[PDB]
Amino acid sequence: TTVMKFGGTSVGSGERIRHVAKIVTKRKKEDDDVVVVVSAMSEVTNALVEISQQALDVRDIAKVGDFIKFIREKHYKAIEEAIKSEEIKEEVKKIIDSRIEELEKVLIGVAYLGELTPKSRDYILSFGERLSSPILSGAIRDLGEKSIALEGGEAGIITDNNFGSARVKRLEVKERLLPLLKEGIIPVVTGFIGTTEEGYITTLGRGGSDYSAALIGYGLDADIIEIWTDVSGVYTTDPRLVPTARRIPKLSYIEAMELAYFGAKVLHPRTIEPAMEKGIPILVKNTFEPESEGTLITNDMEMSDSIVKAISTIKNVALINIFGAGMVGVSGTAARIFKALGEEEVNVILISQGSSETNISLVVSEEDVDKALKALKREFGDSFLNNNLIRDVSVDKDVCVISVVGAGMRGAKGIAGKIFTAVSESGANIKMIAQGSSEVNISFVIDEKDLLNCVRKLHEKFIEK
Ligand SMILES: N[C@@H](CC(=O)O)C(=O)O
Repeated sequence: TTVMKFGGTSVGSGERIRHVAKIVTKRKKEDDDVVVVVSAMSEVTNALVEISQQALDVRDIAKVGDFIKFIREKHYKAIEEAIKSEEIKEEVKKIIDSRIEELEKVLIGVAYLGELTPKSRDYILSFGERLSSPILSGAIRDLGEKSIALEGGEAGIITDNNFGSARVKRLEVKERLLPLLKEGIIPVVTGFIGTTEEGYITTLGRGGSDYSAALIGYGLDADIIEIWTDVSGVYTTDPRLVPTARRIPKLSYIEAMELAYFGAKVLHPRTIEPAMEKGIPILVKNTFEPESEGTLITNDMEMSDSIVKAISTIKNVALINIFGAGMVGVSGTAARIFKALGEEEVNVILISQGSSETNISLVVSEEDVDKALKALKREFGDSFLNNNLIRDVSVDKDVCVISVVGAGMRGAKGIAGKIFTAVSESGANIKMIAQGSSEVNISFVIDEKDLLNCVRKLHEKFIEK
């Protein structure tokens, strides 16, 4: 049972949709049980986000109608260029028209009453996948293979009520998909969306189609979950920084998870978790170079003699230093810190706390600084004679995080020392270090201006060897 997922850019145009349809058709020769998961065409979701906001504010029925023609034509052309049989094209066009009719009504709605509930947001956003899936399923039928398009809910992904960033409540993938697969039908499931227990359309957060693939792979006890993207697997680092970056052939579930940082574009660990749990191999493949071997993610670790496997970076960040003697020992300060931050929906990327307990260092994203400062002065006040426990809160802007990653780091005596000497030699100063006890990830913080020289140095010393 192969689960094949395709991103916005993989299905970014009619031509590209047919191309993935071929990829899928070819795989149905090998594995007889294939489920595809598809994302909205590229930039569609972004357009749906923007139009959502621009319907709430500046209510303009005509501006909506213009967007509707844009979405209509992009998809009409997608059908025209992806499917050859006029009979299929007719039937898929009918589905698309039904959807746009709906999308239009809701968008007029949010404009008319000037309200955009998270429920409504989720419904609007979902139209992306609900537009691409019938096209791909049509193309798969055009290539002479049985296929129907399904929604996340219909496929058995039942979620909580947390609109926009919903988590799975329970799975019914087997009940919903096995019957289809029995008739040799290739269901193309809309990634990114789910249904709530009561039936309302839900979204799983941006990049959610990857997660959908993982859950379906999970429910079906799949042999493999194939992520089809626009790069040849996972690279040792971002090629925009180091052009000599190379494809990583094998990756452990844990190594994969540590490469995942909050924001990217990487496969969030949430996606790895189900595969890790059942030991279902993940294969990251390049849609635009389908013969590349890509990246296999498996439990069959082994000890491939190399220590450092990859280098990750995060550039949009800020470093917050929280301090006061007031804070050492059995004080709820730590609990209170992350409470105030939890309230403010402010993500914490790094935490370091040295032996004195007089200090906690955090890295958050640039845009969350004021939100965090305001959250802290809420929980506190910012002298010792006043109740207040925190004495001084410091902010450090224009920084980055670097992570050095590899299972081979575990026993590796001297690796920390070698890493940081290299950092020094590249001209960067090490502002904060965080190495968890798994020893797989050494994360550290430097000025953003030094990011490029540092990665290039680290890459040369530990990857290029
Ligand atoms: N519609 C989804 C596509 C994806 O997850 O790749 C999104 O914009 O996040």
